[PDB]
Amino acid sequence: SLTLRLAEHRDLEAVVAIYNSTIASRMVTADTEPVTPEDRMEWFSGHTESRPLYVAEDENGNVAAWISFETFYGRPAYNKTAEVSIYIDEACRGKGVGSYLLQEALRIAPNLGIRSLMAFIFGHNKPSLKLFEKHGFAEWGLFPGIAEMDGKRYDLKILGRELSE
Repeated sequence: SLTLRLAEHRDLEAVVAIYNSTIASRMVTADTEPVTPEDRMEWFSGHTESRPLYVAEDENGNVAAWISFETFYGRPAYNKTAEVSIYIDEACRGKGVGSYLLQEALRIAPNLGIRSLMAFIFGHNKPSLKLFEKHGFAEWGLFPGIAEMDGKRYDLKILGRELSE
């Protein structure tokens, strides 16, 4: 099972570790090389009460995944628009974790005052694209080959959903 709670400083290590476990597959992150906790300390502390980072613990209390809400643009005009990022420990892939995490993210979002929620997913990540599309997200954009890794170009798709009635 999985239980969500607000992230804490001592979680940074596990959060980065999960992030790094996904780099190899080059299916969700824009990094080709593993990063260090120090390289992400800013991003980590950058979360707020309205745009938080949540971690999900397995039945053993170990952080197995996380959900991050981030600002779209540091401008009041975009205050009700946010990005949602979900990373799962590569070792937990293929267990239905994604579905549960997205559902929780969506339950939480409205209470954060978020009206429009967007997700940045690589064009070749069909599983993630299908998951979001089953939950009300539509493709709002496709930025062709703007990501380059291993000498290959990748497309970035932007999926969005308006939550507010």
